[PDB]
Amino acid sequence: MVLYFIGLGLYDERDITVMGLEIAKKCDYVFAEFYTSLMAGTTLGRIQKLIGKEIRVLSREDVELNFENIVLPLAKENDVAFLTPGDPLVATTHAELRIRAKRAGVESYVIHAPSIYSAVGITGLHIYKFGKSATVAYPEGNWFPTSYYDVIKENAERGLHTLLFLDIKAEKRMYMTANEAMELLLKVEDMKKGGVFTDDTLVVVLARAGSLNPTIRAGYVKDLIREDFGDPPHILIVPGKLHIVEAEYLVEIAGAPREILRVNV
Amino acid sequence: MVLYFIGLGLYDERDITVMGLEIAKKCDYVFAEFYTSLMAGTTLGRIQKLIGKEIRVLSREDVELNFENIVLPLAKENDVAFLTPGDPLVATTHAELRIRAKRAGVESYVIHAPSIYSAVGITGLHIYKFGKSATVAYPEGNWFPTSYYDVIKENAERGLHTLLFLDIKAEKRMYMTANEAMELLLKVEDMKKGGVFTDDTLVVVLARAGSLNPTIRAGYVKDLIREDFGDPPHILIVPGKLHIVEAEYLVEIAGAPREILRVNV
Ligand SMILES: Nc1ncnc2c1ncn2[C@@H]1O[C@H](CSCC[C@H](N)C(=O)O)[C@@H](O)[C@H]1O
Repeated sequence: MVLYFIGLGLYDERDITVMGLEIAKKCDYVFAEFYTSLMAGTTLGRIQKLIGKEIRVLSREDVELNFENIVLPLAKENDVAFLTPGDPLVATTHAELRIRAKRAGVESYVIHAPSIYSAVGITGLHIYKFGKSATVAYPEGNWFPTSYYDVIKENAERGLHTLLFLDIKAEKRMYMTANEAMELLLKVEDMKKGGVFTDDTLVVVLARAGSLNPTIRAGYVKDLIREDFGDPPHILIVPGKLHIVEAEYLVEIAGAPREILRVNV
Repeated sequence: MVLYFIGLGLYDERDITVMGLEIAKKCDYVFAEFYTSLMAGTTLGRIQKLIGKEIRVLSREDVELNFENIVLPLAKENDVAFLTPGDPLVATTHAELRIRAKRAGVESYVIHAPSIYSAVGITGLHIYKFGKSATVAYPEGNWFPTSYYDVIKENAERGLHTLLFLDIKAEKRMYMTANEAMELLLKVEDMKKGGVFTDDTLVVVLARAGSLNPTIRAGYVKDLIREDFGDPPHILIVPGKLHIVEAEYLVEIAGAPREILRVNV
């Protein structure tokens, strides 16, 4: 009679919360999507094995067009679950699915999980200092998205950090890397020239958060653009003016150039 | 030789991730702190029972002044776990502890869990639209802090949502309610008079995030400043201009007045 939105976490199946595991385990039907993000440490099997249920994986289409046709009806007479990577409501449109559940007479519940949005705290950057967020999207045809560039600008003026979610094309199995993102940013700089993103801008890269050996790096674009951060998923962060402790961490932990320690108050 | 920072999640003892509960059980020693926050939906006893390890609670002084004399020494020759509410390293000072671990030649790994920063997505407000964050502190003595007001000013000005943490006297186990926070904001408005927070201002209140039955309420200050949002802690959110999808979710899910569909979009 109820629908459960359950996050699976950052990297592998275990990143699910105890609450989530016990709820899934006792659900009649189990659905899930793997297009809003990439969990690089698991497979559908492990998930099924860990949960003890078969999972019917839905596509973006199935969801954005037929959620209320494929999943809701079932919830009407059973306890159904819908699994997603990270937290199910962060940087997605799944929140709107809840309204569909309401309009279908189905009560829904959200079981949170660790999200990349807060996991970036491992970069040593103060979470409260992050400003507006944005996504570096793959250009399509002659359409070249640029707004994410303005966000960085607007935040930096206020001294706020910018969190840049990198694009993903699950079906095409395309996962944007920090490098490609840095590449697109540089090209946007040329056609705007706002002195916002250049070879001397400081950036921070976080790859595969949730894994025990994630890639945490900070430095100048020039020195990082061609660097290997390992397999996806990747996220890019353009920090604002740093606090001494943030810099001390970036250097001591992310291998940033000791010269960022000498902050220009 | 290994120090494990494990997040306990948001509300009860079931909010810890499966990876966290396993790494915790296999540790030799287990520390925890409940000064940055409390798990209002559980107890130290229930967490101890779930992990099967006695837990030593450290104070804000035990950590900020003697982390290296209390926890790291044991981490040199054993597997030690440091448990904290929410997601590790989100609390602005916990990051430098990893630096202390590095300095002591100790290995450290961060085991994530749900944070209030990502969990607030249950309000239906888009995550990327959150700006700088802040804490509403109680005035006291001759000290009357008001920055959180300006934070709201700069975010709403750029159409960004402001996440407001409410003061907590962790030790005395005393919380600031959402109602109290509003009353304080009105007084700040009444003094600075910047057209930021008034009776007509729209706010969102989140309580007990992480439990299956969170309180999600949205509406105008004048109709919510005296409303009963249940037990603490409470999170207050002052939204910026809303996306129609956001407003609809606040109406359909958080019981907000239809008036917001024409006044706040
Ligand atoms: N474990 C991880 N490590 C690094 N980046 C990650 C990540 N998980 C997600 N991301 C980033 O966020 C994008 C997916 S956005 C969807 C996020 C999800 N709801 C959550 O709560 O995490 C990815 O393309 C990537 O840029």
